[PDB]
Amino acid sequence: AMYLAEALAQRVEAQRRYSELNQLLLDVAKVQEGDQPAENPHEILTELEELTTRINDLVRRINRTNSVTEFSEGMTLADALSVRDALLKKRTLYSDLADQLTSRQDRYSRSEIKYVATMDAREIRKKADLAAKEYRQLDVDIQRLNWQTELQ
Amino acid sequence: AMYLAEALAQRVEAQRRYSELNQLLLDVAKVQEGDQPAENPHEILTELEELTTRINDLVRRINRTNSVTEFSEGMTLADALSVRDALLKKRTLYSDLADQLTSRQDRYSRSEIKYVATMDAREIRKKADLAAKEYRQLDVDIQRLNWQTELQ
Amino acid sequence: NAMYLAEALAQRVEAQRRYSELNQLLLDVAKVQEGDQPAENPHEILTELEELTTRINDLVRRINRTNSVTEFSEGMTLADALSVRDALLKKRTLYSDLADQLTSRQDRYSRSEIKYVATMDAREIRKKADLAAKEYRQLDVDIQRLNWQTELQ
Amino acid sequence: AMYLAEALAQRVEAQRRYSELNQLLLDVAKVQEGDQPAENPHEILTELEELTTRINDLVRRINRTNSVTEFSEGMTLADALSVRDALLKKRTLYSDLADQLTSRQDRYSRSEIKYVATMDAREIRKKADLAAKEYRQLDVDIQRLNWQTELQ
Amino acid sequence: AMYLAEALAQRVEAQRRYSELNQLLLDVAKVQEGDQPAENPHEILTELEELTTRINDLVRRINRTNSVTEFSEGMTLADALSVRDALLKKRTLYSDLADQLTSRQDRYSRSEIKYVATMDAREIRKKADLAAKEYRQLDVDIQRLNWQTELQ
Amino acid sequence: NAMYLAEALAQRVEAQRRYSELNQLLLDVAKVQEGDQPAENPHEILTELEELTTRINDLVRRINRTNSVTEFSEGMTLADALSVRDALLKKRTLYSDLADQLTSRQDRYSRSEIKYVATMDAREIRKKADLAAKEYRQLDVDIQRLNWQTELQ
Repeated sequence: AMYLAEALAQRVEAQRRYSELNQLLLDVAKVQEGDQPAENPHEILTELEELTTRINDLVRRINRTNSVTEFSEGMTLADALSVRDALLKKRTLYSDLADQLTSRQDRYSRSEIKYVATMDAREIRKKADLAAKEYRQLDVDIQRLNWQTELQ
Repeated sequence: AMYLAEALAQRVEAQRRYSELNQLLLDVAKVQEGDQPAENPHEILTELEELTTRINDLVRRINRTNSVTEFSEGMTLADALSVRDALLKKRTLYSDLADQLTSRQDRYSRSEIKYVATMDAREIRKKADLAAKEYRQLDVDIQRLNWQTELQ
Repeated sequence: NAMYLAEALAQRVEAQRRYSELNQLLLDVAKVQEGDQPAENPHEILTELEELTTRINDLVRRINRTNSVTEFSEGMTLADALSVRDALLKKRTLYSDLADQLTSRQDRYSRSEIKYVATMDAREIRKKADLAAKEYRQLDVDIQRLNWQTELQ
Repeated sequence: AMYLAEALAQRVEAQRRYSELNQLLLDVAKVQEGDQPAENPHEILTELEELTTRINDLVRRINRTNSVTEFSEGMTLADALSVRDALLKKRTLYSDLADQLTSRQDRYSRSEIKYVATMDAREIRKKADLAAKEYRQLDVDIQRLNWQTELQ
Repeated sequence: AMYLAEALAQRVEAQRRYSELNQLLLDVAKVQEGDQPAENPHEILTELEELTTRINDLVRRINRTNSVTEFSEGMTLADALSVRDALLKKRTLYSDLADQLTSRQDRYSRSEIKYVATMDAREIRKKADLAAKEYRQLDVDIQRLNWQTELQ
Repeated sequence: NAMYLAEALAQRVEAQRRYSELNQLLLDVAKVQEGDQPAENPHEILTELEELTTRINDLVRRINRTNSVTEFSEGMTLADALSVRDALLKKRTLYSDLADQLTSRQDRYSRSEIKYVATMDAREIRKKADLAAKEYRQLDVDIQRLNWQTELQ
């Protein structure tokens, strides 16, 4: 048992190993006629099935602690995690809108007519710049809590 | 307030609308000199920012209820949801492995190095067929609970 | 304002991102339709950037200082540990590439009628990688922890 | 033991050898039936693992001395090194901006939407020309110090 | 007046500026009807002609001092500079030869005319590895001398 | 054997040509049909080359020395004149490119309906080139002459 932050790291590593072992397995699922396989399939397969039951553990555990650890007044960490996702979705939105009012937009390859922004880019960028500050604050606050919380 | 199943539907619809309004906004964000907005950007933008705060509500709520309703002896619905994911990941695994063992590459010379199943496909398919039955049982059991549970 | 070294690393990252983004904007906006003005004011955007720069360069300098002054373990500064971590990655990458070159370059390999042979036990290489990987992750995590209980000098 | 400048050179050579041995190893990692290793893999592998622990030494040493040698009033050499990087980043910035203001793209009708400089390139080039002089001074001052400093 | 090392740096910068001004000039040499010179051609041209007479000075000076400064027993720095070039030419030679002996290209039938090394690559690599050590020593010794020598 | 500096310049050129050529041969011959021997013996060819190298490097060193020691004119070594000649070429190239960029980039230029304008009198530039060209040729010839009445140190 350990801190929730440590757990998030382990999950990541495991799913990486899984993805990698998963790859190996397939390559090694067919072999040069004459001989044997670089590693042993049946062995690699079990190595993987073991990661699986191991990963699935961290997830449920991580899940339970997220939804039980208090992040702030009336907000579980699970609640804050999803607000963070939403803030990103939101930042992406304004950023795309803005540079669509200016960037790939203010190209006029050859025309005898002008292009026009239907909204104020100056304003949109502000709205994005804001949603960005908020994301980063929340993210950092969460990373902090992650590192001072015991995995249930 | 309503049943958790109804909530899952609403989320889906909203994110679809969002994606769609998101699209519209961008198309409508430019123009040339003398046309008009075919729909009003600033209006569509607010329509969207309203979906956002709404979606984010259903999510937190859906989240909260998943992690609080009993699915079975010592298993929250949040716990069962992630097992279901794992079972899919797992079924995909065996299925790919299997049809990779029954994958041919026809060669033209008997004197050309053949590859051969390093494993018994019959066995793998069983393992997949099993992981598939399990997924479907869990999924159905979850769909049932979803429909007899009040969204917190 | 002063804070933890972890927070500082985050701020650097954000700033260089903004910089890269502002840098982009500036260029797009450096020419404009004959009639109008810039969607955003160049000279303004330029100063916004030159301000990030002197900011960023501050965090770096500070981050640098504290890395080379906080101790990570018996006779190892954090700067020392940071570079060991880099080396461990370099190392893990090495064995991983070598291994799947002993196995991968095998199956999508043949269409001819001679066998392909490996000049080393892939089983062994993978161990060596698997090891270098565990070590990376330990060090990384240990560093992330220290990062979060250290005041930026 | 030697001067910091000499150390910088050795690092560079080693990483070059490494990259080169790394290459060789891979080429030499396979074969068909009755060949031979152009050189011996297991040998080449150790040659490499030895460079690694060697390089990693110079780095740790170079690092230490950079962050301990005084470059000027209140500035370590490590501090100056990063200013130099920043000055380059900066010079690049103005140079790109400038020749993007003098980059020219020409139309067919005089009735075609022209973009035109949004800034006095004359000014930008000055700012670049300046950031360039500063880079070179710092760089030279650093190269100097590098050659009259004992590697810790 | 300064150290020969500083002079080498200045040459490099100048030829870079030259190349860059040279570029600008050409871009700015034309236009359609009612434009303007991003910068002033005739001005830029003189800026350049001034670098030229400046560069040509450093070269003549650098040249003189190289051929007058003693590098070692019976060797001017000019002599050492050309040995260093030769050592590089030489290192390149053996490196190319070697990885041309370990360059591998594989056939289909075992009944297909194989080429095989015509030399012990092991040996060639040694000869390269040696020519490489020698280059680096000389180079470093030269960089050193460069930094403790007054430009004539 | 000792000779005139001109002869030496010729020998350098020939040698580097042979070198380049031998260098080529070596590589082609570095692998051979499984059955046979090399059309020419590698190890032999390799030494032939290593011998040119120590030869060449001699002429260079010697040529170098004599260039920086024979006088070309009042206060100008031949090494000094050699580099002025390089500069004059660099210079001639400059004006020539600028000029035909003021004129050439004009005719194969248009398919549209706006005129192209030059920001400088091509007439003037060509003069400046034409001049730098005369100077190059004078210097070059003067050097070629000196080269032929000078003993290689």
